Amino acid sequence: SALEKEIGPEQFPVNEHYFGLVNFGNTCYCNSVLQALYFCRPFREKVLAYKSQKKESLLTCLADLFHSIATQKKKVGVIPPKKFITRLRKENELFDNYMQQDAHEFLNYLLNTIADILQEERKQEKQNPDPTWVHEIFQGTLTNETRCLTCETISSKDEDFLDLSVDVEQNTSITHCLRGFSNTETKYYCEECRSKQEAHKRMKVKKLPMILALHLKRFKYMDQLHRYTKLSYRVVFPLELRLFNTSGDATNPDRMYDLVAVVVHCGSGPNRGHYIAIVKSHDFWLLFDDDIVEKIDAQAIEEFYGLTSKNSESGYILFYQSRD
Ligand SMILES: [Zn+2]
Repeated sequence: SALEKEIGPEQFPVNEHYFGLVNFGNTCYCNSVLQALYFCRPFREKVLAYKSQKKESLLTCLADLFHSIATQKKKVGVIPPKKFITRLRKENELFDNYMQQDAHEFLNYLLNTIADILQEERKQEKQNPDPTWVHEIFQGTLTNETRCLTCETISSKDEDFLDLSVDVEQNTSITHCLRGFSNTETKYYCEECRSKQEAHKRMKVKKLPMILALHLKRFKYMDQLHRYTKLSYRVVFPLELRLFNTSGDATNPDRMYDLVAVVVHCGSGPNRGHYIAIVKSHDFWLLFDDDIVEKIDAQAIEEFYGLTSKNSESGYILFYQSRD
């Protein structure tokens, strides 16, 4: 195939398989996220290892699927994920139609589901609570403080996440968006003032995950049109990204990341559109457009930042892997 041809027989990785997924009609929201996840190596490994070990679930289908790919005879090709998509439609009825879906709802549904499938599973080893391997890879923790402006009382409470969603604005960077995330907001009752009071709410990242799934919120409800729009803003993201936690732990203030996958959305609105995935594999990058698989140049990633200027090709979910 021309894919192998373009990587080169020298650069083509040992035991790697590059296989496209068939669109069954608006199922690219699923394909693209599936490819993205397949190229998160910690995740690919845990699910491959799951296949080895049991009652039919979303996870068995994923594991069958990832297994099917990583087992393929040929080096390049195309697989129809029929069983996974059926299982997904049977299991979650908000996807059981031929309308386009939100790739981020899928990702988030998939991780949540695979999470507590494995919870209910180790609740069946203990007693034939203990963080799952989904959590190990993707879980982070944020604290949302609130200060009563009257008495200055801060109330913290943590919450865990498997993905993080940030708001976008025109001509900015991921960095600018994460900073905006920790930014103060202002309807409260504090146990101290014992009245209702006015306050300042903040959100801080307490624990950084080993893989940061970063959802850019490009589908906002525009109060004008009385409809959802796709925001095609130029939002730049780096190939590498140093982030900080608010843990105060002086030995772990930090986490360094490399970009491994981008889910990009192509189009001009959340109903008319197409999803693709940009993934890193060893020294090169691949674009998966459903069945079409092809080598992309890393400089060409910047095509997916979006426009300063209707239809566009924008990064929508970024997957950053730690070097940890
Ligand atoms: Zn107060």
